[PDB]
Amino acid sequence: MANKAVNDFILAMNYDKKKLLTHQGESIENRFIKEGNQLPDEFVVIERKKRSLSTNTSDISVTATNDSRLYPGALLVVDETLLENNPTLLAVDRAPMTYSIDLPGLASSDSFLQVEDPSNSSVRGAVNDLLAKWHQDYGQVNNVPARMQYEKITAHSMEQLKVKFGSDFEKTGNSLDIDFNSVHSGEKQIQIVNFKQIYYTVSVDAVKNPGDVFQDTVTVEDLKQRGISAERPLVYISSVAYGRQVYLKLETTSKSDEVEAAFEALIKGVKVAPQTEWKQILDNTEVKAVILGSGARVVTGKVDMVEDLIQEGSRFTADHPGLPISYTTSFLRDNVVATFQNSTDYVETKVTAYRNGDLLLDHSGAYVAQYYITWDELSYNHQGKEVLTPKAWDRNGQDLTAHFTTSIPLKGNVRNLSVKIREATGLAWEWWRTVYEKTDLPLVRKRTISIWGTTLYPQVEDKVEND
Repeated sequence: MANKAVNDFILAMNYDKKKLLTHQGESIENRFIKEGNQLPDEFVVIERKKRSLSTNTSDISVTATNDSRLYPGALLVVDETLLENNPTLLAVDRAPMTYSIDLPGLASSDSFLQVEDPSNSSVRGAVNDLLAKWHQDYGQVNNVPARMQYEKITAHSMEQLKVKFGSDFEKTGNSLDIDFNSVHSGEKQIQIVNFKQIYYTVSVDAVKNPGDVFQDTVTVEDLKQRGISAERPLVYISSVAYGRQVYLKLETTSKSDEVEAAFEALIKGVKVAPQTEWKQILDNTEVKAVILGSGARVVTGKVDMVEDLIQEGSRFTADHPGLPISYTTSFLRDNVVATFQNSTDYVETKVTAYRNGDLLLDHSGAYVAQYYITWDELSYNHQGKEVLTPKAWDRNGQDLTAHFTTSIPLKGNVRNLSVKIREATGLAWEWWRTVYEKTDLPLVRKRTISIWGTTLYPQVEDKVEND
């Protein structure tokens, strides 16, 4: 009857593949800015570059504790509200649907549910009954691990993070209290980590006919009621992943290039030994977190809190059905995956710190010695151009005897450090002999160049203490 018209009507729905779900964020064009600022202990080089991030994915992350709309097999509009992950459901009258669940220990036939009139309470009711039986049958006498998924990203802008984690991330992100300002100023580095623990997945298998999803009751072709066209078409929820998920902000004041490594070591089981750079970074890291799966909670504190956050809910048991943490949609017409294409431009701030240092000289040789020590001071002008300003030790070329000592302060902007040391041999037609000569000397924390011995046999030590 009218459903035979629905089959071919939906099959006649002509809509643009991959394009109707495409959205793009804010835009900006390539502009070079590179500055160098002398902080009292470090020279800091900040480099900003236009970057783009694009994602194309099937999974939609759930941020709402109470679903109301995100039950499996729900039909949602393909609309502005869908892209922004705040969908609008069209509810009138639904036909029965079969579902499947991937729990281990379930005999094949028992993995299938048959729901009469699909709704939130309906489907969740079925699933919860099934689970109640499964926890006693299998769950409490077996050790079943949840499936674990990590995603992570360095934070630069809220739009970037929206593209990464979903268009409805902003509320959660606001709860994480992300200091984008300090990332832009080069004073902080921030990583966002999404951790998902999947207990089970309720999925809908292939739909033979597009009409099978419907009874025959009311407004069958008249379903053009409110905006259901080849321009504003329908989707159904192909699957919903249930479990627990955590959004984790790791925010450090370190300017080090070992931040990501330390964060990675932290997320894993690795315990970090003291007096390490990792240990210092993690000491200076603030942790914020949003836990889901009676609602979403905001916890805060130090790095040690991460372990627990990750271990909790690792084994699926009763006392919690888990909440929908993800869902995946497929178009009515065919097996078509509904992939969401998002992209945005963002400003990437890169920071490089150059530790200040000291060059110490000790002369205890039985000879006249001369030093020739030169370097460049690095600056960036207002056009971001590299400028090198030549500098020299003020006692260059002067005759020095034992026991001479000095300390030469070298800020982090020092480049092209050259040290040459020679001694007067007292020999006719070989008046000078080079004791030491190096160029491009690394600006370590503490370098001590000592010379001793005699005119004939001068000796030298180049001692590096970079701690």
